[PDB]
Amino acid sequence: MNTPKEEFQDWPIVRIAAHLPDLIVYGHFSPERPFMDYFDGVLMFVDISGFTAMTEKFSSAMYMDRGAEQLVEILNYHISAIVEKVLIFGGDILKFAGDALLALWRVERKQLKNIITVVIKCSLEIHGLFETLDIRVKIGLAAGHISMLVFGDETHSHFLVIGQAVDDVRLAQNMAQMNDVILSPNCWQLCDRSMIEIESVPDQRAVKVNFLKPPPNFNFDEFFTKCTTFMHYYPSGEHKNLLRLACTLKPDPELEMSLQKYVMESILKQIDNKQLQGYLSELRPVTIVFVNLMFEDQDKAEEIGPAIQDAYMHITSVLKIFQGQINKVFMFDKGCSFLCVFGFPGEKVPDELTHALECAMDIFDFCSQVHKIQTVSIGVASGIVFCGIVGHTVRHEYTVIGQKVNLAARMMMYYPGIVTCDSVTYNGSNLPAYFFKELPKKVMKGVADSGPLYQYWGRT
Amino acid sequence: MNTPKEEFQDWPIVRIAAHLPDLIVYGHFSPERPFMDYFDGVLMFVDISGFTAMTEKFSSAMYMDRGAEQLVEILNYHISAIVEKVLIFGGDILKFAGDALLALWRVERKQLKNIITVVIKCSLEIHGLFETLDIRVKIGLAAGHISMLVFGDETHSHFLVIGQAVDDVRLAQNMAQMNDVILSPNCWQLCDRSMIEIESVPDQRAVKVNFLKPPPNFNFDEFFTKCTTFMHYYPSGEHKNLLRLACTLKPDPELEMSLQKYVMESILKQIDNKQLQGYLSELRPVTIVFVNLMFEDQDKAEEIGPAIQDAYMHITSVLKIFQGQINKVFMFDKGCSFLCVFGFPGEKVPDELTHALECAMDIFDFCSQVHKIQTVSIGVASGIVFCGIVGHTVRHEYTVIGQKVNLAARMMMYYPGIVTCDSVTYNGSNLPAYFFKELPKKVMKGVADSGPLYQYWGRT
Amino acid sequence: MNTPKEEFQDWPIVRIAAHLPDLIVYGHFSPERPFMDYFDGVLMFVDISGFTAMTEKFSSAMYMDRGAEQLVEILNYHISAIVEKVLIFGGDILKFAGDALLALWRVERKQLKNIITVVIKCSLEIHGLFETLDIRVKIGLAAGHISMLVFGDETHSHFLVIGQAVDDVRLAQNMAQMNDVILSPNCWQLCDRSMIEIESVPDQRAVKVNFLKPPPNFNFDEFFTKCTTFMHYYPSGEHKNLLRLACTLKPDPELEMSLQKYVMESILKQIDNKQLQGYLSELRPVTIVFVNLMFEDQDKAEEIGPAIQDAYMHITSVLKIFQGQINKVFMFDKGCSFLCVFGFPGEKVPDELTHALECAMDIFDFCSQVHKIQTVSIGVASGIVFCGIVGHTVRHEYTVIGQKVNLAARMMMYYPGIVTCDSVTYNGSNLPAYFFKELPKKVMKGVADSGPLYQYWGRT
Ligand SMILES: [Cl-]
Ligand SMILES: [Cl-]
Ligand SMILES: [Cl-]
Ligand SMILES: [Cl-]
Ligand SMILES: [Cl-]
Ligand SMILES: [Cl-]
Ligand SMILES: [Mg+2]
Ligand SMILES: [Mg+2]
Ligand SMILES: [Mg+2]
Repeated sequence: MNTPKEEFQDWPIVRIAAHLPDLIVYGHFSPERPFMDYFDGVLMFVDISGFTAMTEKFSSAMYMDRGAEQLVEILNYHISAIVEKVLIFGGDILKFAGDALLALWRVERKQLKNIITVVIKCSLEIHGLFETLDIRVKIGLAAGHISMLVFGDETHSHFLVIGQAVDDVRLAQNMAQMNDVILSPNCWQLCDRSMIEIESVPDQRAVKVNFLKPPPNFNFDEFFTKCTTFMHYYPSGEHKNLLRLACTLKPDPELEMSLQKYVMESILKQIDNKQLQGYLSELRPVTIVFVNLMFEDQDKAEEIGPAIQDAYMHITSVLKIFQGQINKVFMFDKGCSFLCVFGFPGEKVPDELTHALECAMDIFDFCSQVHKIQTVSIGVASGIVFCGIVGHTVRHEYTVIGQKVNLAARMMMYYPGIVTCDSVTYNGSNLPAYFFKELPKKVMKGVADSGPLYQYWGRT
Repeated sequence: MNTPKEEFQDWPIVRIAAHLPDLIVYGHFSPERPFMDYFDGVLMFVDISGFTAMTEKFSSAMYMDRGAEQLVEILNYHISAIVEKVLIFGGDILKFAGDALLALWRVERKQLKNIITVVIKCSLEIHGLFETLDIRVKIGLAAGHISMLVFGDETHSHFLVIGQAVDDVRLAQNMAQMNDVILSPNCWQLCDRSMIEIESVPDQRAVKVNFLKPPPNFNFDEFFTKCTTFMHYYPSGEHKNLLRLACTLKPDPELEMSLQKYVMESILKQIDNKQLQGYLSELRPVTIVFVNLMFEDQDKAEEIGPAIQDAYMHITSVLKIFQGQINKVFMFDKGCSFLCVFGFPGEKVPDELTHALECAMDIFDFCSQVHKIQTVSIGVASGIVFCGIVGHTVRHEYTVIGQKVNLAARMMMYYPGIVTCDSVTYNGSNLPAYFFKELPKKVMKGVADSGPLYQYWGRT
Repeated sequence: MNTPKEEFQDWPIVRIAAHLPDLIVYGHFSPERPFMDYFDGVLMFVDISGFTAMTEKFSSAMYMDRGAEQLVEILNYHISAIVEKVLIFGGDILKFAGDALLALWRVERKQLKNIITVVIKCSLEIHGLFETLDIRVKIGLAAGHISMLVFGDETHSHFLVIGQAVDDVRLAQNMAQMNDVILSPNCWQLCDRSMIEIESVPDQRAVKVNFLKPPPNFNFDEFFTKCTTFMHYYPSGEHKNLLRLACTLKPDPELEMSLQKYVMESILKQIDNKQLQGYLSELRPVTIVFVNLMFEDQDKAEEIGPAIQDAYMHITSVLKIFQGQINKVFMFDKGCSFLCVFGFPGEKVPDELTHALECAMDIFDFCSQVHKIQTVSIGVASGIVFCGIVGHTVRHEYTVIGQKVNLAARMMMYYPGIVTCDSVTYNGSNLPAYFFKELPKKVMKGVADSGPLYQYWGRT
């Protein structure tokens, strides 16, 4: 009797799970919203400098109208290799945002010290990969208490991580010079200082890794193996040749209903082989609406979670009206940021600019009154942005990359408490000039020369 | 000199052969119609109870408009595993019909007794697979003389199996309680009774398998191996890692011309990569026209074969006019049944209901006069039905599943000799009310409450 | 720590490289046009007789409108096996043209004698493959100096090989009887005559291979292994299981920009998953415009290269206006031939016939005045031709096959110095009858009975 080969089955549920971390796929938590969970772990925030600049160059005539295809290919070639390392070292990729990603090693408190060594080793191997293409890898690490919030409505779900370790990991990555691995103060306080050799960082308690200095009988493979005891989903035994246990998920309509809620419709269409793969990688003209909600205490999930859910319910209803979409949510700019996009697949519409502005104003008005929201800031920028699936075959997400994405984020940060827009949006909108105010030009982190910027004052 | 890997070649001919049994693929018989062949074997009829009910639930809002995709995924996950067992145990899957399938082990008369043991073992392993999802597997087995009929025209071919073993296998499966394996009387008469332990079945000569009771020196692998001598296409040697020898078929335009005639155009389009895969799995509104032809002796292929071919030639010409398609033909309801569908891919048309009724009347009028056809009955029902490819990658077919499919079949059986329709069809058709007669409500096997039923009396 | 499977990555650059020889993929030469390179090697020109005739038969009703699909499947089944042999024996496939291909073994002068033995062995194994389907394999071999010319503009590139060995290989193949391997005179002069047993060919210095007659201690595997020292891209070591080193190419935007210029837009669309695969294999009505440029010395690349580039620049600009495309360029008919097509994917347009004729006249007028071009001849024929991707998964190209392709080539050869057309083109064009002249019928190599032929005299 034969024992024939079992071909890998790429069921729709498996394809869906590529878009999500193990934290969600194997989380099986309540469908109630907001939902909050608390745990400890080590975070890694990896950023490829320089793709944002390459993006503009891939629109040029030398690319012969295949810029989007070339961009995604070269980006994914590099990001795939970073994803593989993270996964092989036992991490869970939580999210991609542009040319960066955030990974988590969730463990019990007693295991943080050892897992920090694992993650540093991983980081140094990732630093390794690229001595190549004007691009640099910067890595920030943090460790400690982490909260997760899941929010949404009956057909859409989103999650976010919250807390000091989350803020620290982004602060650490922002200090990295072009190839550094930076540890947060708490990470450094919890790590095995007898093996990790660091330099200090000016006016900073975070530190920079120089190298690992193992002791005499230390063997990293044996050490790693001990650490895998604490890794619930590390592929093993018959499945040790897989990059994710998620590749083995089996059809289950209840689970698939739950997971799909995290994924946008247009991506589900592709998964379901109802649209040609070529069409989700595009350089398309869009308007970014980058919404920031600041709270008194941005580390306190039980406080901020209800407020986020409240804001989300309104945000989603006005985006529906004005035809925009939430691409990503994350803690960023000392609060909760929503990266919204006007002109994604299926929503390229005339009067997009006007709509983006009216939507921004509405969200500003509403969110300003959610009582625990202290300040709302919204940046609106329009231009050609890369929209597509970034990552590895086994772990990837739809994201946006572009100078206008960065501009909208910087506007929102440098002009708090108001709705701002760039010149393209201003000049292209239907709206009368006196609905706007031309603003003082501010020198902004990583922004060459936006032309004039404006406040959208509204019909007031 | 290198000996490089030879990648599997999924030629169009191989993709076509997934849709057909070895009985056709390797049959090389005459293109003349009707064609009849006679042989012996063991039949297995496997039915998943409960998908028909799940179908209705996959239209509900909880499925977020991906019901067809979820349905097919969960169905195929389960059916694939059953197909694999059948194939590994040496069976030929003849046909899928909804959530059931029919498999054949063709052998010489002397080998029936041993092959029956093989098929029972297979059955018990399939019974095994599912202690899981409100779904149960019921299996009926028969053994003896079998006839095959091939019928059609110059561009379409169909086949069917005929005879007492064929009737017995469906009778046996209809008696199975929710997880039973039932043997037909003749199967029980031919089997190795010294190993097969059974309970009797009330008012029935068919029996129920409890277990296999092998003798002392018996080894099933060694036994199976002896049995493989009689299996012409059992994958072996270099190809022992394949589920079907058909996976090795090589391009051959003559053979492909012959095989394609069995496959619908829309499926050939997909095979030929002229349509997105996503589009053949759908929950779509259709009208089922279930045609039953009864003969004096439904086991006598040389009698009934010419009549079937005659009926087929007319059926296909009126379906062409009224825009319907034959989905399946099989012996069922004490005669030859044609499962016809209005509104398949490419044939969603306005006035579908009217057309389905006019077509039914025409077929009724014509087939009533084919002299060896004793009675014609036709049931017509309209609603949302699952249309898509069911089975395993290596062996699968386009089929329909739905409460309205079952209703049309039950109408045709419980209201013989006339054309009947359900309320949706009646209410939605163009036709005047006096073309119909409201009928007495009958309590019908596996039907909750159809609203009123009607006879289509016609313009008479 | 796991070492998980690395799935093959079919990046766009790898898919592009399937369409090109190693001569281009790994050539890294100047983007300046014309560019010329000089080297030595052995050429093999392999032709499948009989597909051109099968093409007409695949339009018949027996193929049930899947003729294009059946044709390509059976063609590629056979051509794939020939491609595999060529590649395993270390050859570079340069180009496909219809049902023929041209392969190169580039080596230093001292290695020609040994590599000729390798290529003969390959040839005899290819002769081997087909004792099968009215089809025969004819092979011509040549060896010596070869020149390469690359020509084009800022977004399109083409290459061609030039010289006596190039002319000899096509002459050798034209003398092959239905299964022969023929050596050019120079090939025979350079080969190891002590192992190669030949018959002479009447009124010819080329010879026919009967067999290899190795000496006593000769071992072909050991011999081949020595020869692989001279093969720069022979897959080896970890990659010895690959048919091409090109399957390992990694993303590189500079290289991809360069390579894509050789590939037509419609094929790039498919590579980029922006169109269903099914659509590039078609039997479509087209007009072939076969342009031949004769020079004084067709072996002298530094002479003819500037002229070809000049002609190309005009040809491409008028084809753009009249909506045609260059499918292939090669040395053929004692000069440089351009195989142009009106009605490819995306360019099916009304008044195609007229356009093809106006374009032909324009090209004739212009190219006649490029001073080193001695004579221009252009044949124009219209009919159903097979258009699609021919070859192996790892090495394939878009090409055309059809009786009208052959007719246009034969017209251009047998009616030099003028623009000619067939009856379909004449009868179907918009143009007045007196723009044409009916011509004497000539008996033409491999052409049954074109109806009348005409000169396109023009408005003169
Ligand atoms: Cl997050
Ligand atoms: Cl998000
Ligand atoms: Cl049947
Ligand atoms: Cl059927
Ligand atoms: Cl060439
Ligand atoms: Cl070419
Ligand atoms: Mg970045
Ligand atoms: Mg059923
Ligand atoms: Mg040829």
